[PDB]
Amino acid sequence: VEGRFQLVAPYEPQGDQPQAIAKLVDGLRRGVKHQTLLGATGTGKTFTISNVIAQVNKPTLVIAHNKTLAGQLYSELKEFFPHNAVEYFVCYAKINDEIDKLRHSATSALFERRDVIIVASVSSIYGLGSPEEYRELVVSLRVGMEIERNALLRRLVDIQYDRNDIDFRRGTFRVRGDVVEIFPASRDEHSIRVEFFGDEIERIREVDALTGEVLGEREHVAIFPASHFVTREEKMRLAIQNIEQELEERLAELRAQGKLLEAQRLEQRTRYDLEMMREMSSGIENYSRHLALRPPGSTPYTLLDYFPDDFLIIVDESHVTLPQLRGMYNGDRARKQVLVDHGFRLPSALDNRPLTFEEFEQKINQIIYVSATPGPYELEHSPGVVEQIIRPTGLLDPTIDVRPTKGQIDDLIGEIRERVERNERTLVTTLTKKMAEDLTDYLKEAGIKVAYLHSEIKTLERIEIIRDLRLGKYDVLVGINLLREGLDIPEVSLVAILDADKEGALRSERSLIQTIGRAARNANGHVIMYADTITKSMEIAIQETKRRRAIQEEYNRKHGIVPRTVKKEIR
DNA sequence: CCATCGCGCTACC
DNA sequence: AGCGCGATGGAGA
Ligand SMILES: [Cl-]
Ligand SMILES: [Cl-]
Repeated sequence: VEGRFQLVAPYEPQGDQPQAIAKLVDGLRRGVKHQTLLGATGTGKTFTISNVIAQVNKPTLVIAHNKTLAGQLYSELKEFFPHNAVEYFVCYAKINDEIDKLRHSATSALFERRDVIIVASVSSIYGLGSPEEYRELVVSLRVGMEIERNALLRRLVDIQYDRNDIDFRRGTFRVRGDVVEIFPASRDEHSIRVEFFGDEIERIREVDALTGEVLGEREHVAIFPASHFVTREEKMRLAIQNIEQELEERLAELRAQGKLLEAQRLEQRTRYDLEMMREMSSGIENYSRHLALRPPGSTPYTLLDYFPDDFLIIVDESHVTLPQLRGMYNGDRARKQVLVDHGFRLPSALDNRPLTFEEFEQKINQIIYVSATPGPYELEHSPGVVEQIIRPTGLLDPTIDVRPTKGQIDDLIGEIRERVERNERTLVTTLTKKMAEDLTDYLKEAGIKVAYLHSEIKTLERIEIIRDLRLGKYDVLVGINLLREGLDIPEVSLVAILDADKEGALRSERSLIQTIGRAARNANGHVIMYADTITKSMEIAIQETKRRRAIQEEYNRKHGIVPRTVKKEIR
């Protein structure tokens, strides 16, 4: 590889992926800042993007709008680039430990090699100190280097590695006479064995700690700090002093106001935190601004800042991701402020925050937004769109009937019964938790095996219910707004949309396309809208569905593609 | 106004 | 593992 991406896949680009790839790549090479990939559900957008990443060879940040999508994209990208550094940067016993490790693998990789793709959630790009410091404080070790064992040990301690001769673990180092064995914070199962002859480095080896294999000799190795908030001792002392002076003034302020409970609470928690500013703390991010000695109101350091300046950003499901990004500042600021009011945190804790949307914009080099339904921001900043409509599988956008509200529930049930005999599944979407609840009984009353999906349901149980649906424990799934982007269930032939004309965010153009899209994974995919009116949003959804289907049907007969329902392994 | 998300605190265990 | 709190998309009083 040598710092270049190698896209590995069992197939090549198909349908209209080639032109999509070509346009985006061209756009990047001409210095176009914002671009948008208008890719229909099931056109392999991640593969399209991977080809794009592979050709331009920039360090890439992939931003998902939740952990589930981040996880999937991470595992997909790992398969696509098995010889490159695909990393995973999400927020927070051993599950916590694994996340800390993966975060460290991600940041250190940005300073080890160019061929790096990091998948992060939009909420998880924080919790970091200066990248300049992170790099500057590396312990760089070379063979031949004049250095004492005890001095190397001291330098490792200063960057937060613990001596631990008994345990064999991440973020520690072992000592046996002349051999020091370092486990980087970024590795669970790999260590660096450093061998001294007198006060000189005779040999450096990479070791597989699980298998015990010695993997090779190194002339040079780089050990990165075991925390992202490490600073030099002088800077650290001054941080401590600033924190102490701030605490004094706020404690006096709170007491002057007769908020003695709050003052007590603040003093107690802060002192406790300061206790471990000698010993090792948790929640240290709250002091980030003082630790960096930076001005009040300063933009925080983020994952974006660890990337080089010529990096690439991919925003997955951009229409949801960007508004989530936009609203985080005000949301976080308001929660933190009440914590400051009740004396849980110092006022400087407000500087431990997400970026404003404007700050995010300042940090962009080049960006590609990815959505089947791009938001207005994406369209306004991108010069038109790179459209991608033809599926390598041949599958077509579904057919749509509009049917009236009268006896709709009886109509739906009969329609569903036909699917069960065809061994096919159905998805239904109502407006409210109430109606969904009623409807799910109606169906249980009529003997239909059905499950109900709503916000109260939890990740692990959601997963279970999707799985059971695919397995055939259920034939129908009912929900409100969770039968949407991300949902990939090829056994679904029917998507029912109740109150399809009852306008709002739930029945917007954008939402209709997304919900319709759940029918685009089956060769017999069909959508029924239960409405007495054809609304404008409805009008546009149906027309766009029709337009795509027509183009795809022509394409399919020009090239002799047979729409095949993608068999997808059940996990 | 509704469904849904994610975040720290507290009342739990 | 559960509270209250403010986000969000888009029409509504
Ligand atoms: Cl010793
Ligand atoms: Cl534009």
